Amino acid sequence: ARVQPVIVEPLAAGQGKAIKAIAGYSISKWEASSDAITAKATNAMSITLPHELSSEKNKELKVGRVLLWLGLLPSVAGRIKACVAEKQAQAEAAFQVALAVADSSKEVVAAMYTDAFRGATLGDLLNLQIYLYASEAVPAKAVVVHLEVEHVRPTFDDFFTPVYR
Amino acid sequence: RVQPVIVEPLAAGQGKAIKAIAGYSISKWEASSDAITAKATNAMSITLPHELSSEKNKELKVGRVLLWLGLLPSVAGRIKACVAEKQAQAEAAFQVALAVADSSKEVVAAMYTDAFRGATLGDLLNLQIYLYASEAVPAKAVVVHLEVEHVRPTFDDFFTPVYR
Amino acid sequence: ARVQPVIVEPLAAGQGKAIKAIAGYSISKWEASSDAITAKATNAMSITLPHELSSEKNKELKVGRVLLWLGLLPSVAGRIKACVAEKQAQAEAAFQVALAVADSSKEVVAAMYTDAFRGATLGDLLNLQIYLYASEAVPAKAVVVHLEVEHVRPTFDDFFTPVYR
Amino acid sequence: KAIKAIAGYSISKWEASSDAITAKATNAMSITLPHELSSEKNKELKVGRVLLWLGLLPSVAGRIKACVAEKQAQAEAAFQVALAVADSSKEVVAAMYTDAFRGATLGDLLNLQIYLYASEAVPAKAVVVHLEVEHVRPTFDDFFTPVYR
Amino acid sequence: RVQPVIVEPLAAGQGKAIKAIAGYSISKWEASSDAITAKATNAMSITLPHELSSEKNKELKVGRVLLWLGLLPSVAGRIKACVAEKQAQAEAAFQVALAVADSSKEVVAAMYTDAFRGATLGDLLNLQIYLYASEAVPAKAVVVHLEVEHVRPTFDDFFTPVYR
Amino acid sequence: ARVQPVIVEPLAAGQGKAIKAIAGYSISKWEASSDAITAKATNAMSITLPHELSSEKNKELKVGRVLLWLGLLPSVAGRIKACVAEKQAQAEAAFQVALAVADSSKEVVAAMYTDAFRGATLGDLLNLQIYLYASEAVPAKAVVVHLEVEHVRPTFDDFFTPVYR
Repeated sequence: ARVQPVIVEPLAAGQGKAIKAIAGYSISKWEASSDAITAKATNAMSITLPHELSSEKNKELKVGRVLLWLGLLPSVAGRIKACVAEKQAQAEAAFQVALAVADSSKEVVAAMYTDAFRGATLGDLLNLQIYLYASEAVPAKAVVVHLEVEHVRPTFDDFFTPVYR
Repeated sequence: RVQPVIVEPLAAGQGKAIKAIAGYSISKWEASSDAITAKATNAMSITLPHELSSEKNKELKVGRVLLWLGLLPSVAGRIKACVAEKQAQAEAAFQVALAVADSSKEVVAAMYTDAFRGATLGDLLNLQIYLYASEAVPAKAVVVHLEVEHVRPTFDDFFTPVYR
Repeated sequence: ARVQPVIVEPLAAGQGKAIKAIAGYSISKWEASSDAITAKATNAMSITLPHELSSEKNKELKVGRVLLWLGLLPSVAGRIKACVAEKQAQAEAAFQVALAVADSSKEVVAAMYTDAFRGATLGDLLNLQIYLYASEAVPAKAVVVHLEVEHVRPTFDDFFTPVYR
Repeated sequence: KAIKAIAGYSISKWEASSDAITAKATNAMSITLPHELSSEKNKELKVGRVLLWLGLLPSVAGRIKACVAEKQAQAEAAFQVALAVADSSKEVVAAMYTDAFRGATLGDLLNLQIYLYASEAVPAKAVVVHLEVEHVRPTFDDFFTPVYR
Repeated sequence: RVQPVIVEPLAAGQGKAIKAIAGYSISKWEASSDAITAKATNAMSITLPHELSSEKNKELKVGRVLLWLGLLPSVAGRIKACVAEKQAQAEAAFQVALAVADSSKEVVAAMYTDAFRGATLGDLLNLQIYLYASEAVPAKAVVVHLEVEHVRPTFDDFFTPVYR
Repeated sequence: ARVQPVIVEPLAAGQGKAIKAIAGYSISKWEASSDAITAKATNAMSITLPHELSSEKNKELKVGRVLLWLGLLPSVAGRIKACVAEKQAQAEAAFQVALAVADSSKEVVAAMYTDAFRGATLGDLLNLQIYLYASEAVPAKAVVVHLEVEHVRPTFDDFFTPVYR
C-alpha cells in the first residue's frame, strides 16, 4: 500500500559523490594530447607513461580502475567516440570488442573500466592503445584525453634521492 | 518486491537550498561581459567587490563556489562558460576544466565542490573565467553571477572604536 | 546489496500535493491582464494591487512566498518567459538578474519565489514589475498572468464596517 | 468595538456601481458578484449575515433609498415586502438583514435584486451601493493552486 | 577611607570595542561631501549601499547608530555635523538635534543610542545629515562614515537555488 | 550610599603596565627613517621589511596588533599626524579613511591598530603605506617612525644554517 512520492532535485553540473578509491591506492593524473584526424577515420594513438611513472620501480605495481573521461575543444561539433583496447592492427573493430566506450552524445562523456584490468602490472599498459573516432573532421590538439588510473601507492617514492646523505 | 512511486514535477526555484557549511558566509557579485563574436572565446578577469579588497581579508580560506550565468532571455543558440587559470590558449581552458555551464542543458549552473577548497582569495585574483558562443552576442547581454564563500571576517564584531 | 525496483506512475495533470501555506498566512488570488507585445521585444507591466488589498491597513503586512504561474491563450505559439524583478529602467537584463524565471517550453510553466521577498511589507511590491518576453509577436490580452502571494491573514478584516452599529 | 463575525466565518465586500435614474421611477438593477467567488466551487457556500449601506456624492438633493428583494413583476412595490430599508433620511443609512438570508446559498444571491428609488432624478455614479455579505471560509482558498496549471 | 588609584593614559584606538547587541550585524558606508563655504551649512542626503537597496531588506529594524566623521588632517579651524529630518531651515536641525560631532572636543564621534531604534531603513532614506564650518573647505575634504546596524537578513542562508 | 574618595597619583613618564602580547606571538622591533616634507604637504613613505623579516619563510606568518608610536626630533615644533593605511594614490584622504591616527598634540603620541590586520600574512604589509603630515615644514630625518608589530614566532628560526653540519 506504499505510494511514497518523491521530489527530484535538478542536479547542477559538478555536483556528485565523486568516488574516492579503495584504500592503499592512489589515483594519478595525466594527459595525452590528440592528433588531427581525417573525417570518419579512426586513428590509433599510443599511451606513453608520465615522466614519473616511467621509473623502473613503479612499472611493476598493480592497477585497478581506469577512468577515461574525454574533454573537448568547447566548440567542436560532431559525434566522437573513444575507448581503450587491445593493440589491434586495424580500425573500428576495437570498438566492437571494447568493453566500454565514451560518447559525446550522452551527458556523461566518460567510461570507467573497472574489472577491465584489475589487477595488471602498471607497465603493461604500454601494450595498450586508445582509439579515437569522429563523425566529422576535427582540428589538431582539439580532443585532449584525460585517462586516469590508480595503483598501489608507490611505496618507496617516500624519500629523497640519497645523494648525498 | 516492487515499490511503486510517483514523480512530482518540480517548478523552477523551489528546490531545497544548499546551506553553507557552518561558520561561513556568502559573497555574491556580478561580472558583466562584452562582445563575443562568431565562435571566439572572450576572457574576463574576475573582480573583487567593494568591501572585499582589503588586506584584512585578502587572506580568507575559500570553500566551495558556484557559478551560474544568466543569459539575456532572447539570445540565439548556445553558450558555455568556465573557470580556470590563465591558460595561454583561450580554448585550452575547457580541456583542463572540471565543469562547464552548458545552456542546452535543463539547468545552467556549474559549481566546484572541491578544487578551490583551502584557497586564498588572493590567489583567486588571477583566475580568469571564460566564455564561448556559437553565434553573435550584443555587449553585456550576459552576466555571470557567482556565489563564493569564505570564513566570516570578524568584521561585524562591534563598531569601529569610537576614538578614531 | 539493495536493488529495490520501483514502478513509476504516469501522473495525470492536476494531480499533485498542492502545497498549502504555513499557518497564520492566507494566500490571496488575483490577476494582471497582459498587453500586446512587439515580437522579441520585452515590455514591462506594472503590478497594481487588487481592490481589497489597496486598503491602508493591509499595505503593511508581511509577505512570504510568491508564486507566478503563467496561463496562456491555448493556441499561442512561441517561447515565452516571465519574471518578477526590481524596477530596472531597461530590457532583458532583469532576466539576467532575476532569481527565477518561467518558461513555456518546460512542463511546469511556473516559478516560486520563496526567499525572494520573505518578509517584505505587502505594499512595497508596488515598486516591483513583472516582465514579459516572447520569441514571437502575440495578440493583446493573450498572456494573462496569475501571480499569487500570501501574507499574514488580514487580522482585522474580521468585522463589518461599523456604520451604523 | 464592532460586531465581529463568528468563528470560522469570513466577510467579503464589494461595491456595485449604480446606473441612470429618473424621478419617481423605481430603478431596478441586479447584483452580479465578485468574479473570484462566483465559481462553482463556492457559489454553493452557506451565507450568514448581510448588510448594505450606500454612500452618496454629497451634492445630491432629495431622499434616496434602497433594499434587497426577490425578482418582482411590478418591481416598484417590492419595498412593501422588503424586510428592511436603507434610507438617506434615516439616522444611519445602513440597513441590516441579520435574519433574512441566514441560511441561504449564495446561489440565490444571483437572482436577488437591489432596488433604488430616488425621489427626483440624480446623475449617474452619484449613488454607489456597497454590500457586505458574509459566508463561510472557502476550503480551497488557503492552499496554492497545483503547480501544473 | 581613601583608595588611591593611578590613571593610565590611553592611546588612540585601543579602547574597548562596542559589540553589537546580539543577532545583529553592522553596515558601514561612506558619504563624501562637497564645498561648504564661510559659515554655510551644506546638507547631504544619505545614500544606501550596493547590496542594500533591495525590497527584501528595505524593511529591517534599525538599532543603534554611530556617526564619526574624519577631517582631512590639515583643515583649518572647527566643524560640526549632525543627523536630523529634512528641516526647512538648514541651521534649525542643530536645535532639535540630540548630538553633534564637535571637532574641538578630544573625540569626534556622535552616536544615537536611541532615537532610531525600531525604525525602518526605508524611513532612513529621507533623513539628511548636515555640516557646518567656520571657514572654507575644498571639496570632498570631509567624509562622514557611519556604522549602523540592523537585524541580519537571512541573506547568507545557503546559495541561490541552483535552478535559476 | 557609596561615596568612596579616591586619590590620584600623578604618573611619572615611562611608568605603565606595558602590555605584553598574547602567547605564541613575538613582537619585533624596527625602524623607518623619515624624509623631509614640504610644509602642510603629506608625503607617502613605503614600508620595507627588516633584513631578517625579508626571509621567504616568514613572509607568510600571521600578524596581530600593530603599534605605531612616533618619536621626534626633540625640538621639532609643529602639529604632526601619521597613520598606516591602504595604498591610496592621493593625499590626506587616507586620514579620512584611516582607522586610527597619531598626533603630536596629545600626551600619547601613539596609535594601536588592533583588529586592523589580525590576522593578515606578514608579507602583505608591503602593500601598505604610512602617511605623514605636518602643519609646518620640517628638516629631513627628523621624524623617525617606530612602527611595531608582532607575529607568530618564527618557529624555525630555531637553528643554525646547516652548512656544514
